[PDB]
Amino acid sequence: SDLGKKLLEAARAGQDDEVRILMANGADVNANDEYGSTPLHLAALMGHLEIVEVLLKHGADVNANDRNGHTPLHLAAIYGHLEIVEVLLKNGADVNANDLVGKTPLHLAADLGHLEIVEVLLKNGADVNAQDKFGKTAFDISIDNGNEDLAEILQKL
Ligand SMILES: [Ca+2]
Ligand SMILES: [Cl-]
Repeated sequence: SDLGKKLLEAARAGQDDEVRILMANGADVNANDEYGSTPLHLAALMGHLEIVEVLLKHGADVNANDRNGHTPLHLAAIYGHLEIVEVLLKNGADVNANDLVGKTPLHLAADLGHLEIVEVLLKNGADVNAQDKFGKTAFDISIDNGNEDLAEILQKL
């Protein structure tokens, strides 16, 4: 029986009770699939807050990269999952972690246009002037997208 594969599936699917049994049987909370996703990645992707919390207190790696370079915080940003963002920041996430195109969670939340997450990231240490691999800051992204409310927030001194 491959406990890690079952744990990945249970974390994605919101199966809290099965997550607990699998950990009780020794499942590796840092198991990964062929794309480098861990249970924390998938639980974050699906907005399963309680599973994220359980994985974190079991010691799951908070800043592990999947095959795109994304940490769980990148995924919480990209899709705009506010409560996930907040709990990862309280539990050791690297707010300025870069993916394979040089983007931080701030770049991803800015491209999404999620104002509240952008400000949570900034006020929890995001580098407002971080540049991705093609030289863009979050402000440049907001300009490119025409999101003037976001551009205002990003340029606030
Ligand atoms: Ca602060
Ligand atoms: Cl249980």
